[PDB]
Amino acid sequence: SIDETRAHLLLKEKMMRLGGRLVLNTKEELANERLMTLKIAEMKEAMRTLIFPPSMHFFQAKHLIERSQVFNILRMMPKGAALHLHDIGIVTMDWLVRNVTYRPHCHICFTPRGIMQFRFAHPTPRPSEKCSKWILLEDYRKRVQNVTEFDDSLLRNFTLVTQHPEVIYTNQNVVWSKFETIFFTISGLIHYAPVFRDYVFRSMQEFYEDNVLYMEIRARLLPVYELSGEHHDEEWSVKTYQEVAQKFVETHPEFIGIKIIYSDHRSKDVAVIAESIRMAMGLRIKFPTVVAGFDLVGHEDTGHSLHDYKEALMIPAKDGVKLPYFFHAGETDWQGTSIDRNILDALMLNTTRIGHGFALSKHPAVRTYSWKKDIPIEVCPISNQVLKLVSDLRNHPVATLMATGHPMVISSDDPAMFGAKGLSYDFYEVFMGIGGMKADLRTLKQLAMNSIKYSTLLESEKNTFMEIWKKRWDKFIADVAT
Amino acid sequence: SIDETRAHLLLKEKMMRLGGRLVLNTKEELANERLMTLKIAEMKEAMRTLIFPPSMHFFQAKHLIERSQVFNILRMMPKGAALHLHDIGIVTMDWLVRNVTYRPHCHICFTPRGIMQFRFAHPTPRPSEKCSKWILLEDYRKRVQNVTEFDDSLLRNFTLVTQHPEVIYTNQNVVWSKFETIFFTISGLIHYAPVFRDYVFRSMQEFYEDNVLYMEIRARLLPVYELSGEHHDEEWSVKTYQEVAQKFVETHPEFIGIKIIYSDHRSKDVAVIAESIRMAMGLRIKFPTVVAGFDLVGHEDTGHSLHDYKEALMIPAKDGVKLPYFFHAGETDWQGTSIDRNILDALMLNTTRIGHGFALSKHPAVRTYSWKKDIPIEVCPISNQVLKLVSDLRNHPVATLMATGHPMVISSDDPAMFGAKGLSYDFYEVFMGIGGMKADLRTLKQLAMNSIKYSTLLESEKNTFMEIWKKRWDKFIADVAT
Ligand SMILES: *[C@@H]1O[C@H](CO)[C@@H](O)[C@H](O)[C@H]1NC(C)=O
Ligand SMILES: *[C@@H]1O[C@H](CO)[C@@H](O)[C@H](O)[C@H]1NC(C)=O
Ligand SMILES: *[C@@H]1O[C@H](CO)[C@@H](O)[C@H](O)[C@H]1NC(C)=O
Ligand SMILES: *[C@@H]1O[C@H](CO)[C@@H](O)[C@H](O)[C@H]1NC(C)=O
Ligand SMILES: *[C@@H]1O[C@H](CO)[C@@H](O)[C@H](O)[C@H]1NC(C)=O
Ligand SMILES: *[C@H]1O[C@H](CO)[C@@H](O)[C@H](O)[C@H]1NC(C)=O
Ligand SMILES: [Zn+2]
Ligand SMILES: [Zn+2]
Repeated sequence: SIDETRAHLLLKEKMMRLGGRLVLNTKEELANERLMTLKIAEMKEAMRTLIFPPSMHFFQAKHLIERSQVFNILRMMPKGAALHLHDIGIVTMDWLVRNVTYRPHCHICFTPRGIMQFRFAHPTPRPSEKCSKWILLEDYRKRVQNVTEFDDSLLRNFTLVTQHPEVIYTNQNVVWSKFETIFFTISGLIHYAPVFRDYVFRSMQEFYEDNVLYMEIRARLLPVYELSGEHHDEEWSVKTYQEVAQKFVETHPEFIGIKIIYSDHRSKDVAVIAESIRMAMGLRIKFPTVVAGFDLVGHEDTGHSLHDYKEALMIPAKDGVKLPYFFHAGETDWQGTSIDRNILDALMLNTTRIGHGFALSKHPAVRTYSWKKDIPIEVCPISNQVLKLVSDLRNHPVATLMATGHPMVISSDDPAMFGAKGLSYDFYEVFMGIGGMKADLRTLKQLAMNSIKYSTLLESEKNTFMEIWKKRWDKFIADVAT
Repeated sequence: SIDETRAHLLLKEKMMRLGGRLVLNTKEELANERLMTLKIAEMKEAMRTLIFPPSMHFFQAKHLIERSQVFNILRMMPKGAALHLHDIGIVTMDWLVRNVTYRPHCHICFTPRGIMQFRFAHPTPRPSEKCSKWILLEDYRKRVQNVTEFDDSLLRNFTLVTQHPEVIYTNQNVVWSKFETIFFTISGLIHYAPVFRDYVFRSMQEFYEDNVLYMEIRARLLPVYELSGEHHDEEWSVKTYQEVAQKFVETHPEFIGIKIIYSDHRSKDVAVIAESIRMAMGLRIKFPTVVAGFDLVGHEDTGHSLHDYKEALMIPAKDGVKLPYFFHAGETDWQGTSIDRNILDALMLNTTRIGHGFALSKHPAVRTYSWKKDIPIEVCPISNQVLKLVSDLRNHPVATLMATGHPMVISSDDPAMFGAKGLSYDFYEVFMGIGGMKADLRTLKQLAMNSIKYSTLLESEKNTFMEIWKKRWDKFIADVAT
């Protein structure tokens, strides 16, 4: 009878963890048995040596994750949708260097502070205040002793990846300062119109290859420029995303496409943000099928709170309009402060999803409210480790939320800046590190289905997506089972 | 109405966090205002610079914590009782060096592998297999060219404290190896009878000075020895603890005293532990007023599970007797394994308190069960940081438990090994790091009161303890408010 009490507590936990109540068919039971055999063996070996990739910094863990048989299976898994991604962090940086900086008219410069920047131009742009002289990359490479090393030095400027990140990034402000500097550096490359088109297309190629069929992207929609010196506007960029995504779907018929969440930086004044909000409303009118809504991005600890922006964020409501929100909220180690209260405020503003919600488990009333309104968190484990929110992912606060089956989706945020690609590395971190040893095929299946459920697609489009994914899921299962 | 919802959610979180329903009188309201003002000021500054002691390693944080005005108030607070302590980690190591190692008849020696060892003896003992030459400290001392340097060498060998603990202790097995080696090395100093008596007395002096009035100690009851080489038994050490505590209470009449939880090491075979369990039952008959029960200690990740010991641990029930248990359980980063299942098994064995329960928040059925049977966890935050379970204490899993007011007590475990003293450093980590910015005077008062409630004292003794504590509390409140 105590023996029965113990059995009951274990079964209750089995049923309440994420995916616990899902029914597997006989072929799925076999796939589960095989995947769990490999997962348990990897875990046993990690317990012996303490070489456990989720407990190490991703920069040093990556090469080990790539050798994991569990990682190999996760790679093959149709993961559904990537719902939390930013515009310029979703394409492997190698291609920016090896392909893009080798294109005609590419110039490089270094600021007074010494920050690398790029510009496509003809003729050579004239010295400005941010650039003493621009140098044609073709000319520069004629003058360097070892081109291979020069190119690699460019690649090092384009990602946070480093040996000894504990020495290099001593605190969260330093890592954010480096992060932001990267966006500044690569921006002149990506926002040149022919590169912009090629970039958007390649990001779809990379996710498709990783068995991801739908992307929603937080996009700043900064001006895209031509050689002629002309700059385009926000509407042009949204049209271009739609056009490139339509082109990709033509040759990739199971790919669903992309939607855009227009975003602006949370360092900005409330009047400026009010203008972004009006722009968001207008963009929703012009492209109801492409623009999902609005979000505020940037370093959450040091920028403005959602409360600070109350008057701007209430505009759509004061005008009788629904503007969907996807707020980044609670991406912080602090508790009981104005920063983690952003989660409550995002919910009061009827957010559709919460970006990160890392602080959520410390707020049990907010957690309940979120659970009751079925508003998921978007969890990006690698991002949280790299930007120093938690050191060992076995301590990630989402573990507690996985154990009670809270609504969530997994995504990768800015994988290219961390040396990741698509969604698979992030799925490995959740499946192996955050969900513990008893996370199983039902966990994975639930996370994949959730990413379809919590997308902003029409219900009729979700049904179609679900049908496409179920067939991909069946082929995956067959492969793993045999 | 949306404004009202927001207010309700915050009020609910206010009422359900630990201590949230406690009613403060007007003098306590004033004390809380002053304490929270200083706490908010310290946190605001930490947020500006990111120099935040709970987020840093305690070895590097301590000098800043000692400068904190909040720490100064906590040192003054009557904290009630220390309920999770080990026998040889509770006296500042400085005294073991400056005082004990200068006592007549103290020898030092080195094992074949080079591990330092001590023995008090007269005359000098013969060379043995574990020691090839015992050398008197007085002899050894003049031979060195700087005796102040040799002394400091000893002090550095008696604690884990170091610069660059990330470099020195690269994993949990390494820190545990050094940890246990310290216990081996100091053991010969402390188990000589006159020192053993003096050690126990000084441990009470240190906690008393820190405004702690009662202690329960996990004690291995290792043989205590005389100059002649004679060894005493378990019964003798229990009688000695009772006698020394009685002596202390005689001149410190507000001090409640001590009790002993007999413990044995979890690396041992099940039959050997069955012998310890019979010993525990016998000690309980002989000393029902002094011996509270039994616990299993040692590195939990690498030793036997409670399940493995089921046969031994059921002996009292099979013999018709209640042996109270106080199990260390779930002191681990792993999840879904046999290690974190120790919490469930502790509870199935009717444990009175859980040591650590670090993994508890990841087990919601187990968490509910322990809440329903009112079984508390004993939280030792500095221990968990130093032994590498979590790097930033803002991420400590007990934060989630504090937010729902889960039953718990704070203790210090082995403060001497970490460079701590008494209970105040652990109370600072809980109040500033784990409980967040909103933890307040009610948080502190509840935890102090909890440590009386969850002690093993008779209800009539808890009543008397509460009366003594309340007088010290009122004086503390008057000081802080003025
Ligand atoms: C970035 O590139 C510059 C130019 O070659 C080089 O000086 C520097 O080492 C690179 N930065 C990093 C962090 O590798
Ligand atoms: C660069 O990439 C584009 C497609 O984005 C394509 O024109 C070409 O294959 C690449 N160039 C080279 C030299 O590989
Ligand atoms: C959220 O929904 C409520 C109920 O319809 C409404 O009163 C409020 O205006 C909405 N808020 C926003 C910011 O859209
Ligand atoms: C104490 O000295 C030993 C043996 O020389 C050394 O290896 C060990 O790391 C030291 N332990 C400490 C400083 O805790
Ligand atoms: C715990 O209590 C139950 C029910 O009274 C009893 O059956 C069991 O033997 C007890 N276990 C121990 C270890 O005392
Ligand atoms: C240290 O040892 C005891 C305390 O246990 C004390 O009575 C004695 O005075 C001290 N010895 C010295 C040399 O200060
Ligand atoms: Zn993001
Ligand atoms: Zn302990």
